[PDB]
Amino acid sequence: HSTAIGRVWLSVIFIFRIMVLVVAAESVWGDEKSSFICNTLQPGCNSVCYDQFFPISHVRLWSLQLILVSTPALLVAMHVAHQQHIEKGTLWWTYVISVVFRLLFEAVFMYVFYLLYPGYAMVRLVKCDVYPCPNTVDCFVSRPTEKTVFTVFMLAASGICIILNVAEVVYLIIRAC
Amino acid sequence: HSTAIGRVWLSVIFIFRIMVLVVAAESVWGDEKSSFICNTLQPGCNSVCYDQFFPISHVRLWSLQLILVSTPALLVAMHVAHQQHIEKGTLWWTYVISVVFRLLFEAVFMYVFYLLYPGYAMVRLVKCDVYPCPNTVDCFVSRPTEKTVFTVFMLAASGICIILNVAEVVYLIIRAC
Amino acid sequence: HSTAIGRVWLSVIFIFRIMVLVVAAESVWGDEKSSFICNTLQPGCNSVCYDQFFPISHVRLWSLQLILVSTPALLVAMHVAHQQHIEKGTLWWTYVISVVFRLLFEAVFMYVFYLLYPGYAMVRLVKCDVYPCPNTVDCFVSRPTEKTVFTVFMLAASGICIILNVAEVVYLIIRAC
Amino acid sequence: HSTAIGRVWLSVIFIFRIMVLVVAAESVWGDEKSSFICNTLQPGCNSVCYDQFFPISHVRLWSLQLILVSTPALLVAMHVAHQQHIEKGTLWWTYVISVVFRLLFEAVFMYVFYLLYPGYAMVRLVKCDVYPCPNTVDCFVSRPTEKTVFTVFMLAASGICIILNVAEVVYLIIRAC
Amino acid sequence: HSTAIGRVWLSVIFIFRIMVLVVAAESVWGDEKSSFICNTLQPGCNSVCYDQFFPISHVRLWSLQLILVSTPALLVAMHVAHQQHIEKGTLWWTYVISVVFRLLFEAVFMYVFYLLYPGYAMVRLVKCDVYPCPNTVDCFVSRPTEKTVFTVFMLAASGICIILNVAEVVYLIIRAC
Amino acid sequence: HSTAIGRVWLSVIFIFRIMVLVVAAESVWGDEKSSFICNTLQPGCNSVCYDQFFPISHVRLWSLQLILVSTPALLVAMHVAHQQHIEKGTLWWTYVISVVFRLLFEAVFMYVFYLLYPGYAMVRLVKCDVYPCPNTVDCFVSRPTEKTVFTVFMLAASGICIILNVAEVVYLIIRAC
Repeated sequence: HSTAIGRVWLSVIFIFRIMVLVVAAESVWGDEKSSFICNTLQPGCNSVCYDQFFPISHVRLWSLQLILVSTPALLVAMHVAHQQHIEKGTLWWTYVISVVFRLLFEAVFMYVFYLLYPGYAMVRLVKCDVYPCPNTVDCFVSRPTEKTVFTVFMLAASGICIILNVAEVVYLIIRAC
Repeated sequence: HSTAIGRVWLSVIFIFRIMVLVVAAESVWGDEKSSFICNTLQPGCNSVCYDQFFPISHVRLWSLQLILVSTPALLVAMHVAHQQHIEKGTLWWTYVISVVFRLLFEAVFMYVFYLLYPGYAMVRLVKCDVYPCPNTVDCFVSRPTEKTVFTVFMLAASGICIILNVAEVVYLIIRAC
Repeated sequence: HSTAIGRVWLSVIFIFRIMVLVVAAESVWGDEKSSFICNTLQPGCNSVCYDQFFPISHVRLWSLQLILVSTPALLVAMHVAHQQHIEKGTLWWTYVISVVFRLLFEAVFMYVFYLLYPGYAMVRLVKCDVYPCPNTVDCFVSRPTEKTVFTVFMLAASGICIILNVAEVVYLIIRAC
Repeated sequence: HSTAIGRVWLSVIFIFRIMVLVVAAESVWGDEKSSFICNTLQPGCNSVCYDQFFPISHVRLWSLQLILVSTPALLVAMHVAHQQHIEKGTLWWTYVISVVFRLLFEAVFMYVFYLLYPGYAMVRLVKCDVYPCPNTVDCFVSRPTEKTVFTVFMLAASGICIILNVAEVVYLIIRAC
Repeated sequence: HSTAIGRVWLSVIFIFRIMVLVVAAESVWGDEKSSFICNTLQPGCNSVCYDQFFPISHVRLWSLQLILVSTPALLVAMHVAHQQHIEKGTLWWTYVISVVFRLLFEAVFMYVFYLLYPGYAMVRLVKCDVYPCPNTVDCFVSRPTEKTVFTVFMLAASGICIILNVAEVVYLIIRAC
Repeated sequence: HSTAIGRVWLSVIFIFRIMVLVVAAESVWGDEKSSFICNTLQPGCNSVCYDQFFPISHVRLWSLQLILVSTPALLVAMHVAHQQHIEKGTLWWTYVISVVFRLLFEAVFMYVFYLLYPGYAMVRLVKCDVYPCPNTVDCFVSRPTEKTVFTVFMLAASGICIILNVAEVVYLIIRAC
């Protein structure tokens, strides 16, 4: 019932994103806070500086994005199961709405990533002047390069997903006409 | 036998809550106590201050809420299985009672969350004057911003669940009349 | 073959107890010993004080109670399978004996909990004077409030199980007469 | 083909032992070495004293005992599967030999437990004079009381298994005559 | 439909690589950063030196390589499932393209491994002069020999995979002619 | 198609080895490096001494041995599946070659174990004079006795496997004649 190009490629990219996120969360981001250390004797400086520079981790943002993108499909599948229960083209329009919602969810999460972390690259040293840290202190980020590489992978996959969703919408519209 | 709107949407929101809780418990709240540090030399100040400011963690409250909400459905399913065994509209009234009980459980857990943690936001610094901490000491909370974001997500999902349960009850009453 | 009220409610409460124990063991009681600290310079004081005040953890007692309660049912199921193998009301009396044994196991574990930990509430500070700790030292318990809440939940569930088992026995006796 | 009393009771006790061992290994014995501390400034004293007083942990001995007891049954099942393949009372004698081997394995492991750890109870303080510890030093054992309780449980279960195996052998001999 | 030699040998080598990577990631590379220590009093020297000498771990590179190699096959299987859905030699050419893409992915990952880590062997001591480390400091790598052995295993397996893919392409071309 | 004695006994011993390795890896060898401490103030001495005395852990060697022994059987099973696909005594000779390869893999791993760790027993104290450790320092090995016991178990099982493989080859040759 769905288009040929859409489902297969979207599922493959989604599985790739899930695998990459699993690897990165299991390994790369495990000690992002425990090994985060600042050059100071001020108690509590490490925690406040980490909170200031990492309001929410990249892994958590990616997990939330994947969940939000998935629940359209779960809702559509539940509605299809309910239709089957009733049995014992509004479905097409519902599928279009779900695809559109997935596209907006991806775009919103990309914009949030841009707002929170301008730039894909992660730096080794950050300057933190948040209370109670006196003046400005230097803090050091765990595995900036590996995190940058995984961030690039996730952003490229998300952009590919966005383009694929747009192409799927265009193809479905052409099918309608 | 049940209403069209209710089961699908409630199940989707419940699965979303489960996924969010799994992510947050696995990652965000893991080091809520180990990295909780106060600015003092008093032994035992950290533990008593953490206990005073976090009588029970947000993750544990959400887990208890999900279990309490779930066991109505488990009890109804067990009763249905027992009815099937007997085979080898009291069921409708039992379903209404279970939905009502789920609604009250959600409302009670929301009220408990309001009582224990007034306000969704978590602060970086807390003032603790609990024995044996001398005078008032400053203590620093791990990942206040990420915890605030996840708390907002869970509260919004719980409110949506409450509204959906109320709408389901109203729809079932309209069906009765 | 069994009573209507008994099996469903007992299974629901048992599953609730299992879920609560899983959550508490995974989260609440993980650092009960590592974060247990006393105010002293005496080596080995922490370990002996923890052993004196926690001969066996609440989680371990609950796990042992659940296993002991379960093995009646496992033995009855194995005997039923053996009867099926023989095929290729002594069963009723065996079921009554198993229910009675479960009731006594619950009562004995409740009495043991009363003996070891008089009172549901857990205190923040304990006074320990066990060798080699000099005079009396103060030791601080991790998460007393959350542990108290979970203890209350488990005790209420166990009491409900005891009452349900007694009611099941009475109903079965009435069926006999 | 087997006796009525034997298989069911032996399987129930074996499952009980497995559950108890799982709980104890997951929880009780996790920090047996990390929290093992001696009252000395000598480097390496903790490790040598722990090795001297715990050549092999109770959990590891129980795991080895369970594996050794199990592999008779696994070998018998594999031989039965091979007989089925051949199809596409030597079996009785093989079953007797397997039961006898299980009985000797249980007895040997009980004797090893007696040799290594005379007495079920675990003490809080041990006196260690192993090189390079100077003179005699005091070392403190983690959770002696809980370990003693679990040791008592495992020893009682093992003794019940031994008695059950002996009774099964006697019953099978009576069947032969 | 596929060649005799290719699928079986490629699957066996892929499973071998997966098993080796699982073992190494679980055990060898767990403490690559936590036990990475430099001989200095400069705060943050350890983290920057580890980032400089390990931009991305060997385990993460191998995981990414395996995922990238796998997704060709997953995409081909999804396309085959879509063809089956349509049912309710373009496939040959698609299989050739997927095999070619796997070969290039293996070659690119081998070249990346050569660029990042010239030489299979890992050294015990590295010289790090990255800010803020003053002058040049010595840092010590955890388990260089075991990591070297596992690196040799993975590189040999990857080379065997490359040769097997080339042979499969040649055999398929010969089949075409 | 295979011999009666071979498959059953080899599978039983292989499963026993897998279980023992799982237990030992989960428990005994977990802190082989973290608790490895030398008597010195030299930074990096612990890591270089551990690398010098443990180039690769016993658990990792056993895991590699089991994987290498297994992949013959996996390759043979894959070839059998391919033969089944073709359907939709070269197999005997392939089975002999696989058994021979397993025997050589076991022998080679035994020889490697002899080379790396002469003697089954593990000592408490080792003398390390590897740079940058000044002169000779004493280092202490975690759980030498338990590791020795598990090493003896694994070596005995491996020797039994070697003898069983040789006997299987002899029996198959006798079958050929």
